[PDB]
Amino acid sequence: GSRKIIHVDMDCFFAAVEMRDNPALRDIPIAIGGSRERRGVISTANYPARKFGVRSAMPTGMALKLCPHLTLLPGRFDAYKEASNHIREIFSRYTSRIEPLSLDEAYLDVTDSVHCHGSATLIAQEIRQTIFNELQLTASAGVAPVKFLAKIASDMNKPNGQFVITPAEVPAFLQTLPLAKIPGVGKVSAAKLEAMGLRTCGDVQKCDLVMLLKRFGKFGRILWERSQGIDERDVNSERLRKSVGVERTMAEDIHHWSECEAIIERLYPELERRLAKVKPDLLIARQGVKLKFDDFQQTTQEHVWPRLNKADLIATARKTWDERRGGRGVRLVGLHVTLLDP
DNA sequence: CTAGGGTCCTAGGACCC
DNA sequence: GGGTCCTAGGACCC
Ligand SMILES: Cc1cn([C@H]2C[C@H](O)[C@@H](COP(=O)(O)OP(=O)(O)OP(=O)(O)O)O2)c(=O)[nH]c1=O
Ligand SMILES: [Mg+2]
Ligand SMILES: [Mg+2]
Repeated sequence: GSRKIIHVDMDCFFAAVEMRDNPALRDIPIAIGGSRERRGVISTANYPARKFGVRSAMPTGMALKLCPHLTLLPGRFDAYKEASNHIREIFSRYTSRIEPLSLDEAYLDVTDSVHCHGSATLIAQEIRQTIFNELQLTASAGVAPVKFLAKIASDMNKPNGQFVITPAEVPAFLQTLPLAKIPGVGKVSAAKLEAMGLRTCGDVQKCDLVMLLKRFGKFGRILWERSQGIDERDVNSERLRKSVGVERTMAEDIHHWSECEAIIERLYPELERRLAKVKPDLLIARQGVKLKFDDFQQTTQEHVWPRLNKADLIATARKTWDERRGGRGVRLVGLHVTLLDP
């Protein structure tokens, strides 16, 4: 009863799209991200920029200190969505069992596939080659019996490569696998695990599930399972979007309600346009606002509401401004909607 | 020097039975 | 004295 799971993941996605569409950028360091003057961060960088240490989520000021010649690009999201739709269509030539996780990646369950004599290795290779042939972008892939191992494997031979983990190989692979490599084990969890002597899956294997449950709750069961190669999560294919948000960080902090209200007036039309694409009648479950202060604390306040309404979002932002700000400057204003459940 | 797009989990009181 | 809704926060993912 062993499944075959592929994880396909585009290489340096946004940057690879920009280098294809403008070959002038192929061999200089580039990154998509907000300017230093906009208090931006890097969305991603090409390999010439990564060589200097430039990474996703890095503050753009730090990126530019590491790489003074970095070319900063704003981003063309319709171009990325176009490439995304294309690779998902390519995935569909092989199976309907597709769970996209983001624009540039997806799980595929090819257990019941007849392509390539049932070879998940050869299916992954064909998909990667077809994506290069049709989009002139490269992808990496991982092949494993369960989701999380397939996703880890897709990183091990990138760019433009793949890695296969068989059941026979799972114990040796897990023994030294750092817990931080597990999707969902982030910096905070890894530091808590490290402070109790747990670094790798091999370490967690020597642990009592009951202690893990007590110390981490439901997350402790996940850690226990994953550390043994256990991951029964099915490839879904029917997941739907549950929210839409629109937020902006200002170049300077704001200190006056008039400035906040002015920012909302620009955010609202964008929220309405994006909601309408998926809910033409604007009917929703909740709406709300987000403020982020200069001490980086953030607050949200949202409430049951039947239909997108600008004045109520202003009114709510006014309350939040008056009630939870405590005289701090504000660096971000955001609007938010929770979608009806079907 | 710290984005913008999201998902998921936790947790207290409200409301219900 | 349990189940679910409402709400806020926060880790985490891309
Ligand atoms: C991680 C990350 C990605 N993104 C965007 C830009 C990425 O190109 C796109 C897909 O993310 P990833 O697949 O995580 O990264 P990548 O494609 O740029 O590089 P890699 O070859 O290592 O896979 O999502 C962000 O905007 N912010 C982020 O923090
Ligand atoms: Mg990628
Ligand atoms: Mg990806």
